[PDB]
Amino acid sequence: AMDEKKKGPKVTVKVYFDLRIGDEDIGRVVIGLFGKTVPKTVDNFVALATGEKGFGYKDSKFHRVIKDFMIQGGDFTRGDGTGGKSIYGERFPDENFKLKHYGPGWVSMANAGKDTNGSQFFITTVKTAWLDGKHVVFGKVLEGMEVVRKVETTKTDGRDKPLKDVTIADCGKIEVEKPFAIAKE
Ligand SMILES: [Zn+2]
Ligand SMILES: [Zn+2]
Repeated sequence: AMDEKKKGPKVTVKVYFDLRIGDEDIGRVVIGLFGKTVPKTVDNFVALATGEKGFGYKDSKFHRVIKDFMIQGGDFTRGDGTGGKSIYGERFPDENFKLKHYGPGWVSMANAGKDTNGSQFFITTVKTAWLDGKHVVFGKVLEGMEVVRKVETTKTDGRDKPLKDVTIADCGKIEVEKPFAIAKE
């Protein structure tokens, strides 16, 4: 079917992450971001990817990895889930819950309760519908899901911490000339 009525959100800008496990380069993940749907949340993520406020994601780690669930990163101040901050302050409100965690590869803000978005985020590796309405969804992996899967399956300890650090060796913004809708899947 042509699915005119099933068009999802528009990708308005992209972010890339070049990842490492230990000292091994493992490839690039490209995330499409929904700047019409959640502009404030997208703008934060993009600025943290460029580093333009003087802090951000470069060389931070994915400190929590749960196979068949998600990979979590963005704590560039403490690397352990205790830190991070947004470009608006330590915390900012949940912008909206228009988007759901539709399937593998959706990108959503980590939080410690209502209105506690900072810099931490997660990339789902399955549909995580139980987070719908609680975590703000703002992007989807468009390229390099296989690289996400490498992280997903890295050995972890009993605290779900990778045994070897998984780091964002490089990151930045990629402009999108014409925004484009993707499927909610
Ligand atoms: Zn080595
Ligand atoms: Zn939660």
